[PDB]
Amino acid sequence: ATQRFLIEKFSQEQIGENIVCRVICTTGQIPIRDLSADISQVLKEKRSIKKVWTFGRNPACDYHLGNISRLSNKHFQILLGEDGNLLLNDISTNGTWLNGQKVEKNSNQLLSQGDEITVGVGVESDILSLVIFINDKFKQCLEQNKVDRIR
Repeated sequence: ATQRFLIEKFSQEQIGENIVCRVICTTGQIPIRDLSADISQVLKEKRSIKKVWTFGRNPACDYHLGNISRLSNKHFQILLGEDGNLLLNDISTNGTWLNGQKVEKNSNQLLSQGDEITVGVGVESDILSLVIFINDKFKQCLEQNKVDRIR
């Protein structure tokens, strides 16, 4: 098996190519997505932030939620730039929640392992939650920060 085997890998894509963080909806509303950033860009970018994701009801947003009034076009945004760490920025009209605790809007917070962000607060049954999964593999590359394209 040569050609057929190649097809098998087609469906099963190895995750962890350049993934920064992963977003998983535990409330069962939005499909799981994976946030990623290129190493070269991270090493080259000597600024505070490098790549940031925007989440919300906006089809432009790096993350497409769905159709919840409690959520804004761009409910929340995630930025990556720290020394291997990640930053979560809330950008909702009503606010972004962390494990039941509401954080300061447009504020940067240190990412957490398997953390979770709650949004659409106002109604007990109208709140949506999201889980953040950090890629340990990515941290390894950033922690070492080695170059292999210098000439």
